[PDB]
Amino acid sequence: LNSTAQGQLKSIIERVERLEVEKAEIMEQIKEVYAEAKGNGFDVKVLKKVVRIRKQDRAKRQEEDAILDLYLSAIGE
Amino acid sequence: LNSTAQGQLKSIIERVERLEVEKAEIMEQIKEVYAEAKGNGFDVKVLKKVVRIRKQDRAKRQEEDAILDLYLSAIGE
Amino acid sequence: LNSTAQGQLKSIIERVERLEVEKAEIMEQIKEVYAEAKGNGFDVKVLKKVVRIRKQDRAKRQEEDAILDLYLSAIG
Amino acid sequence: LNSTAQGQLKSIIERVERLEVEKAEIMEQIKEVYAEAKGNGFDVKVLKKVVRIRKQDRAKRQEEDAILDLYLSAIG
Repeated sequence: LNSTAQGQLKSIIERVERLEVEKAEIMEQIKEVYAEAKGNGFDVKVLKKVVRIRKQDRAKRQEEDAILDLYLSAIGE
Repeated sequence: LNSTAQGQLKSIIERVERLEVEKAEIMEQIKEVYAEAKGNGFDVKVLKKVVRIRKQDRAKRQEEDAILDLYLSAIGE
Repeated sequence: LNSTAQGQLKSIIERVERLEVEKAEIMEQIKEVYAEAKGNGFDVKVLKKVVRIRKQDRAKRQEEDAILDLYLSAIG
Repeated sequence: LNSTAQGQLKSIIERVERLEVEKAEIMEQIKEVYAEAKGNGFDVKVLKKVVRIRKQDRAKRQEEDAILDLYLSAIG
């Protein structure tokens, strides 16, 4: 490669690595939060469920819940 | 639940949501970096490959490369 | 390597590849099944949800649903 | 729903569940195969690497390896 692409390559790699570090840090902090959360007697799986359903559209969520209920009753299961 | 667990639940949820936001932001920034990187004529897949192999132990990496080469030659493929 | 390990390696690789092919077939067929499911006006995502929750223990399922609802009501 | 869609739903669910079971069998067998592979002193990860790279086009594989090496040499 040329000197330009060499320096650009080093730059890109370094910036990406830094961002990955910050990202990893955030992830670890989240894990810490869930750890103390479990440290207060909360169900982490259910908490993650709440987080997952609070990102979804409420209308489509309640829709999928209604359809779900419908399907479960439709088969007797 | 009791008022304590209610407030703690709200707190946990809010903090986790914030951390998720920061995390998402970091991810988006990474995507931006790879976008301008591709904007300079670089192979993003290969870049990700470099990032992935720069996290691994060099000794075990070169090991797996030697073993790989060995296996490929062993079968004529 | 020695010739023995070479032939054995070829064997292993072939075995794994064949199993991977069969796995691919299964996945493709499943894809076709869900396509047939939506072709009759069914929600594929919800169907997958039904399948995934039928793998879980029912008592723990209705339990986790109860805890979920409890928390959601706790925060509105 | 109507009785027809109820029976059809039962059918679909059963079909999907059976396919999932067969898929599980395939995965379990693969697990057994790699266990047999390491039982003869082979690197399972590297074997999986061989399998995964044999799915890719060889020209593009050796090409991506060349670009990789080029970049790594470019940065040492």
